[PDB]
Amino acid sequence: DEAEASKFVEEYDRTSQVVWNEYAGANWNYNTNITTETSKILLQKNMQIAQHTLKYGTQARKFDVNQLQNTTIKRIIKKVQDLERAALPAQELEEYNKILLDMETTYSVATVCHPQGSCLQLEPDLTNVMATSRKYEDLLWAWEGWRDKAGRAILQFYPKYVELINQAARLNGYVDAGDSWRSMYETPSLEQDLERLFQELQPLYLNLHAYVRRALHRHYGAQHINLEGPIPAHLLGNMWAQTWSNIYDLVVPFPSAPSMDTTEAMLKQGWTPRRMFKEADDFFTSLGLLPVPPEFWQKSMLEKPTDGREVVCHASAWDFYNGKDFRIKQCTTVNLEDLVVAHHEMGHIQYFMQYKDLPVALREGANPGFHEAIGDVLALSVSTPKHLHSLNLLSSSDEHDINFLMKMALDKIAFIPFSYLVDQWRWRVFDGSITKENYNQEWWSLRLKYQGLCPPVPRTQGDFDPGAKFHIPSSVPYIRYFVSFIIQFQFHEALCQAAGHTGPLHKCDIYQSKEAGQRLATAMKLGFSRPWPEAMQLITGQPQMSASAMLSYFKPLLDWLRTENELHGEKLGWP
Ligand SMILES: *[C@@H]1O[C@H](CO[C@@H]2O[C@@H](C)[C@@H](O)[C@@H](O)[C@@H]2O)[C@@H](O[C@@H]2O[C@H](CO)[C@@H](O[C@@H]3O[C@H](CO)[C@@H](O)[C@H](O[C@H]4O[C@H](CO)[C@@H](O)[C@H](O)[C@@H]4O)[C@@H]3O)[C@H](O)[C@H]2NC(C)=O)[C@H](O)[C@H]1NC(C)=O
Ligand SMILES: O=C(O)[C@@H]1C[C@@H](C2CCCCC2)CN1C(=O)CP(=O)(O)CCCCc1ccccc1
Ligand SMILES: *[C@@H]1O[C@H](CO)[C@@H](O)[C@H](O)[C@H]1NC(C)=O
Ligand SMILES: [Cl-]
Ligand SMILES: [Cl-]
Ligand SMILES: [Zn+2]
Repeated sequence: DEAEASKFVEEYDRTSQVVWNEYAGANWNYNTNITTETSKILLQKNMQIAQHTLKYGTQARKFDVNQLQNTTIKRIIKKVQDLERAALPAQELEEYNKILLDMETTYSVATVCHPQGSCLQLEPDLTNVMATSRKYEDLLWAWEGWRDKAGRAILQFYPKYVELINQAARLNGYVDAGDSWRSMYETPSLEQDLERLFQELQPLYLNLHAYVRRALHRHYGAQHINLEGPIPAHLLGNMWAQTWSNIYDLVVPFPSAPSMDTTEAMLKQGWTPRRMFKEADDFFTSLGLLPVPPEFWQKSMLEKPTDGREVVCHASAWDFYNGKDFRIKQCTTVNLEDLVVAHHEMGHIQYFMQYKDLPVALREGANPGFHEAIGDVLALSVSTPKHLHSLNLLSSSDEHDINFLMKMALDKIAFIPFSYLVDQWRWRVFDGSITKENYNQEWWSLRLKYQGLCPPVPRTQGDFDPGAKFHIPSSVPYIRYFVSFIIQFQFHEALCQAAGHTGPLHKCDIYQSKEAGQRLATAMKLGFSRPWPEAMQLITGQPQMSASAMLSYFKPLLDWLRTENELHGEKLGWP
C-alpha cells in the first residue's frame, strides 16, 4: 500500500515535469505571439496535458487516502485526485478550452477608437489616459469605450464558461467552482475570516473615500460630485478604480511640499524596462535571496514588442517546471507604478526558484495570497522616500510624512474593497445566486456597497463590465489579492522587526537585511507542503491573518484624515 503510493508520486512527478514544461512553452508562445498557428498548437497541448491529468488522476483516486501513513504522499495524492477541467467529457473539455482561449484573446486584442481617429489599446494607451487625463469627458470616453469593446464582447461566452467550470468542479467533488477555489486555502472559516478583515479596514477606507471625494468635488465641479454619494468610477486614475495613486496630484495633503516628477526623473536618467527588473533583482539579492538565472534575461518579454506581434500584455510570471526556466511577460512602462509591478512579478519568480526542488504538486504558495504578497513586501521598502532618493528619483517633516502615507494609501487602502468584491461576485455567479439576467446589476451593487462607486454612464442590457477586468475572462481567482494586501503588511512589520527597525512602521526599509531575507526564504521553501499557518508563523511568529499591521502602518494617516474630514464636516459613506 505505502510502497505503491510512493512509487506513484515518483512517477507522477517525473512525467508531469515533461508534460507541464511543453504546455507552458506553447502557452507562452501564444501569449507572446497571438496567431492562428500558436493557438492551434496551444489547444493541442491542452489535450496532451489533459490526457496526462486524466491518467494519473484516475489512478490517484484508486488510493484510499485515509489508509496512507506518510503525510506528504497523502497530500500529493489527494491533490492529484482533482482532475480540474480534465474531468469533463471530451466534447465539453474541447468547448471549455475554446471558450477560455476566445475570452482571453478577446480581452487582450480589444481596442477603443476615437471617433474617426486612432484606436487605442489598453496598455499603454488607455492606461495612460486614465492615469493622466483630468478631463471628465475624456476619461468617460476611455472608461465607457473599454467596457463597450472588451466587456460587452465577453458576455457571449460567460454563461457557458460558468456551466462548464462548475460541471468540472462537481465532477471533482465540489458543489461549484467557487467552492473549489476557496478550498485552495484549506480554511473552513475563510468567508468569516475575510469578512472580519474587511470590516477592520472600514474606518480607513471610509475616511480616505470622503477625503478624495472632497478633492474631486474641488476639481471636477459641484454639479458632478455628490458630497454624500458614491464617486464616479472613472475619476480615480485607474481603469477599474482599484488603485488611486495616479490622482495623488489632485489630493495632496500638503501641497507646499513640491512633488518631484518621478516618471520624468526615470526617463531623464535613462531608466529602461531592463533597468527596472535589474533593480528588483538587486533588492532580492540584497536580502540574501536568489538572483534570477541568466536564462531569465534572455527569454523574458519585459516590454511590448514593436514587430507587429499581438501579445497578452497583462503582467504575469511563468514557471516552466524544469527548475531552471522562469520568465516574466510584462508590457512594462518606465514609471514608478510599473516599477512596483515589476517587483510584484519578481516576487513570483523568487517563489518559483525557492520551491523548485519540491514535487511539482507542491510547487505553489502556502496559499495563493502568499504568492501574491512576496514582491509587494519589497516594494513597500522601495517606495519609501529614503529608497527612492537613493535611486535619484526624489529630492532629499510631518508634511512630507503625511504626504507619503497618502500616496501609499491611495493604492493599498483603496484596493481593499475592490479586491474583496471581485470574488464575492464570482462566488455568487458560480453558486447560482446571480444569473445572466443580473450579472451586471449585481456587479454594480457590490461596486456601490464595498467601494462606494457609481458608473458615470447608466449601464444597459448587453453590458458585462466584469468582462473588462482581465481576471474575469482569464478565469484567475481574485481573493488572493485581498489576502495579499492584508498579509504583506504583517510580513513587512515582522521583517522590519527582524532587521532591527525601530519607530514608525512606514519608515522601515529592509534593503540588504539578511535576517529579513532568511525569514522569507524559510517560508517560501515550504511551497504548498504544509498548511499555510505554518508559513505565517515562520515569518511573523504567529499563525493568523490580521489587519493590525496594516492599521499600525497607516495610523498617522487615520488620525490626519479624521481631523481633516471633521474640519470640513464630511458625511462618511454613501446613504
Ligand atoms: C514522507 O515522505 C517524504 C517524501 O519522501 C520523498 O518522496 C517519496 C515519494 C520517496 O521518493 C522518498 O524516497 C523521498 O525522500 C519525506 O520527506 C523527505 O525527507 C527527507 C529526509 O532526509 C528529505 O531529504 C533531504 O533532501 C535534501 C535535498 O536532497 C537534502 O539536502 C537533505 O540533507 C540535509 O540533511 C543531511 C543530513 O545528513 C545534511 O547532510 C545536509 O547538509 C542537509 O542539511 C535531506 O537529505 C527530503 O527532502 C524530503 N522530501 C520531501 C518532499 O519532503 C518524509 O521524510 C517522509 N516522512 C516520514 C515520516 O517518513
Ligand atoms: O493587475 C491586477 O489586478 C493585480 C494586482 C496587481 C498588483 C501589482 C502591484 C501593485 C498592486 C497591485 C498585480 N496583479 C496582476 O494581475 C499581475 P499577476 O502576476 O498576479 C497575473 C497572473 C495571471 C495568471 C497567470 C499566471 C502565470 C502565467 C500567466 C497567467
Ligand atoms: C509568431 O508566430 C508565427 C506563427 O507561429 C511565426 O511564424 C513567427 O515567427 C512568430 N514570431 C515571433 C517573433 O516569434
Ligand atoms: Cl467596472
Ligand atoms: Cl485565490
Ligand atoms: Zn501576482
